[PDB]
Amino acid sequence: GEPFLIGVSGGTASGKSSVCAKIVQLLGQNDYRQKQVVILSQDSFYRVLTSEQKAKALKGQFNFDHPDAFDNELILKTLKEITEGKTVQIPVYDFVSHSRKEETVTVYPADVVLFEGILAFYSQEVRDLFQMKLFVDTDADTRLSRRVLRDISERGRDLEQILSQYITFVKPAFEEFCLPTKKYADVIIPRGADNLVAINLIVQHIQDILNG
Amino acid sequence: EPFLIGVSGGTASGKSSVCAKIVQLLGQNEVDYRQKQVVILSQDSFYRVLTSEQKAKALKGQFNFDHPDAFDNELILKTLKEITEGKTVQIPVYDFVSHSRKEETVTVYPADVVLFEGILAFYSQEVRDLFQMKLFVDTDADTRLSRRVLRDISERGRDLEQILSQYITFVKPAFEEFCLPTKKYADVIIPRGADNLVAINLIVQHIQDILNG
Amino acid sequence: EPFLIGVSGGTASGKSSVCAKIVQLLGQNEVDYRQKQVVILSQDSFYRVLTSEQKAKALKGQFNFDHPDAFDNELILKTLKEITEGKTVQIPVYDFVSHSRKEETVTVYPADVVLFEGILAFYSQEVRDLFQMKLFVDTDADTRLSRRVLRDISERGRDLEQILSQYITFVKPAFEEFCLPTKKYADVIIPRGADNLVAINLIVQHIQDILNG
Amino acid sequence: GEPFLIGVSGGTASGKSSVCAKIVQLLGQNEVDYRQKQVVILSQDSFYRVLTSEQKAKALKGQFNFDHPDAFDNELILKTLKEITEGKTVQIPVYDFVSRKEETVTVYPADVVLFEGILAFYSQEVRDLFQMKLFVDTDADTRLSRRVLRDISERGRDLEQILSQYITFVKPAFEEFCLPTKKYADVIIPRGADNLVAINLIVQHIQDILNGG
Ligand SMILES: [N-]=[N+]=N[C@@H]1[C@H](O)[C@@H](CO)O[C@H]1n1ccc(N)nc1=O
Repeated sequence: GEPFLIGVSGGTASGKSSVCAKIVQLLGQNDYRQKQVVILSQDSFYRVLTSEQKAKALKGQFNFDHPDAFDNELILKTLKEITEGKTVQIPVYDFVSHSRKEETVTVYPADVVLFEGILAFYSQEVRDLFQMKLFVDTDADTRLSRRVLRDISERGRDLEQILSQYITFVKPAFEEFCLPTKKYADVIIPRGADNLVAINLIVQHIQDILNG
Repeated sequence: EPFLIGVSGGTASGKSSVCAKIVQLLGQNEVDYRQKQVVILSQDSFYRVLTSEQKAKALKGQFNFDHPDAFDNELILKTLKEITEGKTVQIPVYDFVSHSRKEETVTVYPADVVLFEGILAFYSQEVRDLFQMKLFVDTDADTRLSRRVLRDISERGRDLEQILSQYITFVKPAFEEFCLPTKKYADVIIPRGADNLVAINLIVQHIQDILNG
Repeated sequence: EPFLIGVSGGTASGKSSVCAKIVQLLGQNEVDYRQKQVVILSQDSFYRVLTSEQKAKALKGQFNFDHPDAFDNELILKTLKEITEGKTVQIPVYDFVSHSRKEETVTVYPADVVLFEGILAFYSQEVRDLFQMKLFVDTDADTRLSRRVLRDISERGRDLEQILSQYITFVKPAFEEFCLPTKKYADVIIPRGADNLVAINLIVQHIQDILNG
Repeated sequence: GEPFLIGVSGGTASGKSSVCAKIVQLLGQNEVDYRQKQVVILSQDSFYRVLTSEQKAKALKGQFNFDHPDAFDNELILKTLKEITEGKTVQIPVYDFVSRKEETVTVYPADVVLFEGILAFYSQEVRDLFQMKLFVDTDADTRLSRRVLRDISERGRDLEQILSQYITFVKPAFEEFCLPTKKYADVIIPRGADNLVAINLIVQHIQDILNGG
């Protein structure tokens, strides 16, 4: 009688977040005290940056897609206590100060927990905690065209800096760390959130876990 | 009414082992033949009857049994079309050595779930669009070939020299020219085949709800 | 006989930039312009002529200019195989925007080495055999797209949403279906494009050895 | 005056050794006496490690990955190649035993040196020593068939172990260590020894370096 962990990985702009968000919307799970399906984001677990790390982040020279940018120790400790059925405190990152807010999110033992992140399967110890591993596979240049429109129309970034960072940081980090972990996935979901047959296949299964 | 599921992938990817394990876990080897709710169809059954010009190239060894032309696309369509209507259809039996369909024919009663597996299940738009769920088994090209080699010595009596020369000349190009460009039509992708237990129970549990719905 | 070198690669992979560099390190830009030893023929010059019902599809942005059907294979084959025979040829001149086969032509005197660069330079079997050496520029799919986006915005005054929708709808499928499967036929693959000075000097120096005897 | 270092990498049975073997034969370099060769070939396999007793224990149990970067004397490769650029006569080991070597092989300062190995571009220090880097990119299932034949003919081991070792050790090492180093190549050579257009391209370049520019 433990929480069912489902790990979700894939490249940036592949549709991870929309896939998981569509699942819980489809179940209807959005009371936080009594919710049975919950979503954890790797983005919650960014390390606290030093003043040298803060300063390069302003000049765009920090690599937020590198595994060194994330608190693997915290992620493992948080996800182990979740499989042990405890309540855990999820950090709330303040990107302005590039540190953690003292205030923190409280998540209770849910029957199924979704953990989505680009490097979710990177660490083996974290990787063995997942009962089910899902990989959102969409084409490298399809993902790029999505990320470019997101960063301009939603975040208002400069086009050249977008593409320069993608080639310097995002692309290598995905090819060196993320994509090597595709083989660890039990089930591969192509094309992301538009793939409704795959989403409904996952949706029903979570209810069967919720039903019994 | 019946739920059709298309399974595809290259040879030795494990599609046949996937389906066999799926119906096995559903207890379908205990349900009687006329009462089976889950049935497995193979594209290998629908090989065309080869012409005497086709058989000439086959006996020589210049025929490609992984090419789209070697399969009876129209009969597959008609049969699968008639399956969806709840009609009982009759499945031909193919004699490989004679490249013709035997006078014997197999009966399949309408099951609630139908699994059709084959290297070219998704090649034709018309057959492709009859699958409510399309599964692809995505095993590495060198891993599959390793299984094929061990397979084609226990299954048949042939040289190592024979298997690889045939695979390089016939099986490899037909996979890449025809099978692989159809992976884009897959709804779900099952990496390693019957080895992937998580994926199988997920389809097994999905089929249970369909049966129990 | 003229030494024909066919250069292929996806869009924005750096084919033209490599071809322009090769002749620029050889010394043709500072030379008597008529009858250069080496000449670059771009496949874009040989676009097909039909544009009334196609112009109906083409004008709004509903046309695929990346499809092989849009390229005069027979003219390609005619001009190239005539160039091999040592003849002088006339090359069409085109407006990329207006679908214009201008009345004028560019007269190309026969050269010792001829570079033919195009996305589908290796597509048709007949034109492919005319090439002594076949080069392919293997720039990654997202790297090419980032180069492509920056070029169209700056050099063509075009906006992102149309550029990206044109690339996803048209450029991407045609490359994967037609251009990418012809990497099989390349003799030498050049990884990154026009910065790869080691591969450029290797081929620049090889041509010099053909020019020098 | 400093020797020209050419790095050749690529998977097992990609054709590395043959490409280097063919290129020196076409230059007639094995005709000359050992004391006055102008191009020489160095194999990464000659520089395997003398490994610790803890590493001996994993090796004796049949569970050591000889395709892993740790199994090669990175420091010996780096110093030997560096002393060759210093025009010094050097000494190379003979065959990782079946974890030591006895005699040595004298290698006098050659004008061009070909270093071939699955991980020749892996270490940045040794990778930065090559004035030209070539990658021989043969497909995975194609490279397997070549190797499973090569392993049977030259070694004689039974089939079930050759395939089991490739899937367990060779395949993962290639994709983790060799494959990521392809992006460092200056030129990619598609099929190996049979690619005589590319071979003759490289044979010609070395002939120019050997005399004049
Ligand atoms: N809300 N933040 N989302 C972000 C992305 O989702 C994460 C990438 O994985 O990190 C954050 N970044 C912030 C600022 C920046 N210049 N680059 C980043 O990447």
